[PDB]
Amino acid sequence: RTLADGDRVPALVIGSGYGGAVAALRLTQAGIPTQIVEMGRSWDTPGSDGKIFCGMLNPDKRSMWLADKTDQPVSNFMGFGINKSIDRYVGVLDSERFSGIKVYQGRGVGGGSLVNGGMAVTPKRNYFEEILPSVDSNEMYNKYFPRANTGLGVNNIDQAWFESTEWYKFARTGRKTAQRSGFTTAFVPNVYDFEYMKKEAAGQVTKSGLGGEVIYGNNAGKKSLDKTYLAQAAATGKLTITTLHRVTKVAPATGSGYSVTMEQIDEQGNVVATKVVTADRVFFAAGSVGTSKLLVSMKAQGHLPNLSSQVGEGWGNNGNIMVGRANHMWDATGSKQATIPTMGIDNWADPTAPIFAEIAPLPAGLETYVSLYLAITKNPERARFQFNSGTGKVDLTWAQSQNQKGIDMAKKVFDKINQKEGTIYRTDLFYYKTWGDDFTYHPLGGVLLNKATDNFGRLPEYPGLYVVDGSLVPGNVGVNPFVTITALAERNMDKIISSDI
Ligand SMILES: Cc1cc2nc3c(=O)[nH]c(=O)nc-3n(C[C@H](O)[C@H](O)[C@H](O)COP(=O)(O)OP(=O)(O)OC[C@H]3O[C@@H](n4cnc5c(N)ncnc54)[C@H](O)[C@@H]3O)c2cc1C
Ligand SMILES: C[C@]12CC[C@H](O)CC1=CC[C@@H]1[C@@H]2CC[C@]2(C)C(=O)CC[C@@H]12
Repeated sequence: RTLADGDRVPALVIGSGYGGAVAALRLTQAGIPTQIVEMGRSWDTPGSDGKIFCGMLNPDKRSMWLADKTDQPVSNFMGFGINKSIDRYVGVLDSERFSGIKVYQGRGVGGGSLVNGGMAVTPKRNYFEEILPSVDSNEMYNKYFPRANTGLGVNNIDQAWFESTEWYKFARTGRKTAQRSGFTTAFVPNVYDFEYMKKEAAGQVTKSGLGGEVIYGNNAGKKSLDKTYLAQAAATGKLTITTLHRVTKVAPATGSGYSVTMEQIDEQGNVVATKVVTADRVFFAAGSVGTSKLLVSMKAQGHLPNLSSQVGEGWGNNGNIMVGRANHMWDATGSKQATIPTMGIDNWADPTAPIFAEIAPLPAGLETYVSLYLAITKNPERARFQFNSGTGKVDLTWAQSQNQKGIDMAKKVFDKINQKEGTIYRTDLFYYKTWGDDFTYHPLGGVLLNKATDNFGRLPEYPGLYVVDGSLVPGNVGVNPFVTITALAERNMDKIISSDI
């Protein structure tokens, strides 16, 4: 059963996304009874319509975390994406507003794996060696990265099927125009079962990726963490998952261990109870934003006053920038679009315009002629979290203007394709904005490896406290982050379990 006030637990993992799922798997396999505390719900119970998740075409209360309206980056575009009113509910996608950026995050058992596009990319070794020089890259490349990819269930699309299917016409068009401008394109591996997708196209199985589902969950096909790491962790019989509990405070307990305060909420987000449990070891896996907010609050409120001054520093947005281009009539993108991106434009090696851009679907169900892109740029800008005395809240200092360096990098590539194709940008996808620069899907940093923590995620001032999630990464990895977070967690857990436990 779930955690009760007064309980004493060997290992408590806060959060159940990538870092938390790796921690839980490795701890329980080591034979350590482990409690995961997750603020969202378990997504294994059908809603009204008999399905677990809602699709993007007709979202309902299941879409958003405690909100009165849906929120998608593309709004009111040709019948698609219009924000509708919903009941407040513990829905799957949180659009967390800070002053200069909104951070999209998954909420529920599996964290971001529930809502993400499944793109599983291993960073370039050269860049990896440069941004994380304290990490033994041989171990990462010979062992931890492969371990992560295999554990996550990464697979590749059948390229012959890709070429023929109407569902990926948008990607073929995006590839064609990138290549005509001299840019390199690459297939991108994914945790979505591509064999299942072929059956979807054949009309043989329930459509998910071919049925307008992704950011509010996938009823089928996508290997979210509850199907991989967490299923394996639960299989040991040593895992307990406590859902609908938000951790609010961590402080040294008397005698040993740490007191963990949590708010139990009902499905409407009302706090129904407050509990305190004592844990010998605590693994922060609440995500780049969640972990940073917790540690910054704990330090500023005098609960963990000895934390490093580096706590809260070095947050980045993985240089996320979105943009859409108009194609001419002969470069249709298709009325049937898979929701799972499979193709990227890799220009990272170009020091003048270092970007990796995925060709994203805009599944509106009609021909829009739009090529949509999500670009990861090598934006050097960073921000920090800081506790605000007046409000009792943690603020993020990121300013929207800090995205300008990323836009300039992206522009260099997209302007070149626009010149070759004689096309213009769309300005109606995001308030007459061309560049989608006020949100990120990829928050990274805040509690940097070997800066705020030791070289393995330990908080040295408080033995037994560990950080295992995206807050460790220095703001940008040059590709979709989850494979990196998983592999880094794999590395750290290996050392912690072998050294500390
Ligand atoms: C819409 C979307 C699309 C994306 N697409 C891709 C993609 O295709 N490929 C890729 O590599 N990455 C992608 N990402 C990013 C990827 O999902 C994240 O990098 C990744 O999930 C971060 O892992 P994490 O373990 O750090 O934290 P998360 O996965 O964010 O998990 C944090 C967990 O902790 C829980 N939590 C938070 N605070 C508390 C608290 N105080 N108490 C209890 N529980 C708490 C949260 O509810 C959540 O379940 C995308 C993200 C989104 C949101
Ligand atoms: C690119 C991304 C977000 C990144 C994911 O990995 C894949 C993905 C699929 C559908 C896209 C979404 C961005 C926002 C979009 C464009 C919408 O608003 C509806 C469809 C959505």
